[PDB]
Amino acid sequence: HAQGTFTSDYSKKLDARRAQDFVQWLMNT
Ligand SMILES: *C(=O)CC[C@H](NC(=O)CC[C@H](NC(=O)CCCCCCCCCCCCCCC)C(=O)O)C(=O)O
Repeated sequence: HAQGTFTSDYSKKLDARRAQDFVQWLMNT
C-alpha cells in the first residue's frame, strides 16, 4: 500500500486541506 496519507499532496494535491485534524479522521470516527 501507499496510503499516501503523506504524499497525498505531491500525488493528489493538497494535504493540509483537512488542516491537520485528519489525524482524528480515523480516530474519532
Ligand atoms: C484531496 O482531498 C485529494 C483528493 C482525495 N482526497 C481524499 O481522499 C482525502 C485524503 C486523501 N486520500 C486518502 O484518504 C488516502 C489515504 C490512504 C487511506 C487511509 C489509510 C489509513 C491511513 C493510516 C495512516 C497511518 C500513518 C502512517 C504514517 C504516514 C489523502 O490521502 O490525503 C483523494 O483522491 O484521496
